[PDB]
Amino acid sequence: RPSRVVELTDETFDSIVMDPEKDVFVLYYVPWSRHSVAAMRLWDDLSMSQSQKRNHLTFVAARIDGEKYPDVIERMRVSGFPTMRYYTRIDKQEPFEYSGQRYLSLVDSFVFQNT
Repeated sequence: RPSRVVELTDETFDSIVMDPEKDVFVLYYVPWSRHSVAAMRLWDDLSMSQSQKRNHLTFVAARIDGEKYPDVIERMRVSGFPTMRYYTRIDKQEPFEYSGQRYLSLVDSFVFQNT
């Protein structure tokens, strides 16, 4: 699909997610799960939707493979997959957790409400 999602690693995670000029919505996934696959597609679509909205220069959709980077899953206190947390410009230490249904319109509305 079209995507502008950034694939993180343990080396690049803080530089992208904790950037104070960006509002960064992170998907933590494991690739062998169908639910995480679904969430990956949603994240591609979220990246494209946000690229056409007013916050396109500050919003970043990013993802990290928790099987490949269990260090990050431990450091960020993620306890299952998929997990979606929004690390806004000012709120890097108490990100907003998305627990709603996994459809683009609802995730776009959570972005707008929490930015």
